[PDB]
Amino acid sequence: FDGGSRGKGEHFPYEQEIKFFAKVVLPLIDQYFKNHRLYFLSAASRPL
Repeated sequence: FDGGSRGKGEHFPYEQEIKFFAKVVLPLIDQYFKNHRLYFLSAASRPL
């Protein structure tokens, strides 16, 4: 869609899918990694 968007195809075929991205995946990433800040930092090396 780097080429589709500047082309004739403005009626975006996958609008629901990219809305799912921009309204679920990004905020779930945000909240997941704010709750589990140091979990992925923790490696049984004494973080957490």
